[PDB]
Amino acid sequence: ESADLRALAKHLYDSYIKSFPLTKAKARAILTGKKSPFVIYDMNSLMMGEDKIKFKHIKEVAIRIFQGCQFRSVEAVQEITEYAKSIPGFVNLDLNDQVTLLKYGVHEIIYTMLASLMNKDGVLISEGQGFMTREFLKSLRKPFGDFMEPKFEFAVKFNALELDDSDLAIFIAVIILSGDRPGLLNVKPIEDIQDNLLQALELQLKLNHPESSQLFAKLLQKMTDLRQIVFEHVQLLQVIKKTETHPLLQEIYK
Amino acid sequence: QLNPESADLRALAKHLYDSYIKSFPLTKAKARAILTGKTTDKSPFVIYDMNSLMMGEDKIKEVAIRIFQGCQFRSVEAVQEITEYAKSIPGFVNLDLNDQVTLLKYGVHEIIYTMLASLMNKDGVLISEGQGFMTREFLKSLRKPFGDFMEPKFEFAVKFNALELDDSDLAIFIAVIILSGDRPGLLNVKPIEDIQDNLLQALELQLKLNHPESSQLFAKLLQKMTDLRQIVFEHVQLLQVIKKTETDMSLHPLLQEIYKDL
Ligand SMILES: Cc1c(C)n(Cc2ccc(-c3ccccc3C(=O)O)cc2)c2ccc(C(=O)N[C@H](C)c3ccc([N+](=O)[O-])cc3)cc12
Ligand SMILES: Cc1c(C)n(Cc2ccc(-c3ccccc3C(=O)O)cc2)c2ccc(C(=O)N[C@H](C)c3ccc([N+](=O)[O-])cc3)cc12
Repeated sequence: ESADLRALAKHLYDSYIKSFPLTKAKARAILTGKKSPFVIYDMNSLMMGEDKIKFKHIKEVAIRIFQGCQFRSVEAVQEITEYAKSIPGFVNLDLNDQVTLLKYGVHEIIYTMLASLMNKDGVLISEGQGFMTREFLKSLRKPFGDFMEPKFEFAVKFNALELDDSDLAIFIAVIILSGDRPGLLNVKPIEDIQDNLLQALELQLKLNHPESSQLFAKLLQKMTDLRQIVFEHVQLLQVIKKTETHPLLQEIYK
Repeated sequence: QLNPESADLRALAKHLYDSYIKSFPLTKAKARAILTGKTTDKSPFVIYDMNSLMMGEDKIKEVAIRIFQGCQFRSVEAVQEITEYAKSIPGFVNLDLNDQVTLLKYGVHEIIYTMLASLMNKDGVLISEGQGFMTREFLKSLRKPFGDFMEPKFEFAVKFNALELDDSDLAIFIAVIILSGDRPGLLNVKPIEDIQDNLLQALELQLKLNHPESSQLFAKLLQKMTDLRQIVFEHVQLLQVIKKTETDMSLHPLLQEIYKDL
């Protein structure tokens, strides 16, 4: 059984590597020092990064940034979908259930992985070629300035766990196979798979972090912070439905 | 398997179970004995309508307002019980006082809904220390916004009760809930976290011994936290509606104090 647990952990790791270009190890290497990324700390550096970078979706700053985040989210959704398909048992599930699990899981996964790109002072952007400051994002006009902040608070807590990519792969898989998403038709094989994934995660944390007491529990506890962050994000998405500022574009985004 | 550290963990579990029994008059064992017709305990009077509500007000020790007040009183008593219990958790009273206060303030609701599940089935809830049973439909028939108070608690309780926890499991789980290091405004997170870590080891051991053929119960239980916090938030929003719709109704200052800054 342990054999299958480690084989699973490895499979998931390889698949995570193939699906997500910018890994946590890479991101960390960039954030600490190892070809320094362009830094966006204010208006002028933003404009410079627009001209010198590849972020023009051919007019107010906060709205442009928000839309960028949108575009990148749609890409992430495709990457996560591809990863989900590699989870043993996943494609064998009822197709409606696959859709439901992805639809409810992508936000939680996006914030999880976003933590890998973040420190307390900012977030790697543009494939890791840039770094936008926390203070700059906070300085954005309301309510756009309040979007990223809760996520920095989450990431600071989450990053304290010092998980690596091989831990994260399994964790993300556990997140996808959540039996309590609304509207599931057949919960049983979902919870069966998830229980296998949770055993794999347990073994992984125990081997990879022998000195981290109850890391498994703390990680599981982080799911509360994730769901909360997702709820809050939704809550201020509703507020943006004020702000009177591409119908095909309006179609591409959920 | 038997060894020194795990012996310590079992000792902690026994301690907590013992304090739990001492602190909470109405256990899940007694609740279940009452709900399932066990001869250890007497049968409850059932309130399912206004008529039986009026018969019950006699046979038992505006309508929605009166029910809500009884619920208030009971909640106060529960805060007292949980506080008493919290003091027995090793290390809790040694923490910074303000942090003890914060921990209680945020833990009390999550615990109340957790234990409330013990008194529930899909059809209703035990009341008046188990002498009564108020049906789910009757509570749902109450005038808005009072008719929507209890439904979420029921849904949560059917889910949570699916875990089949007994009192000895709950004692540790409740201890784990109290000692959450992510409560807002904590001065000293670390010692809280060390205690919770010990409590989590204890919970893990307890579930694996008490539910051997129950795969990943520890994980499922920990995941119930999401359900708890959602319930608490919905309830708080509903109370916000209440305060504005019924300015003639008095909320208890202890409860108001728990609600301030949430
Ligand atoms: C995947 C992802 C990355 C890499 N960043 C950092 C980022 C990404 C792009 C830029 C950027 C800005 C300007 C110019 C270029 C770039 C650039 O990096 O390319 C900066 C930081 C994110 C920030 C927020 C979210 C988020 O909250 N998503 C949820 C699901 C959501 C989001 C939105 C909605 N919604 O509105 O409906 C729902 C759910 C997601 C991401
Ligand atoms: C501790 C507790 C118990 C045992 N029950 C079941 C119950 C308790 C008492 C009765 C009862 C009803 C009528 C007559 C006698 C009894 C009886 O059992 O004694 C029935 C079931 C509860 C139900 C709801 C809440 C709750 O959400 N409280 C918050 C703080 C709140 C609660 C209320 C309000 N509010 O509306 O003012 C705000 C916030 C708390 C409890």
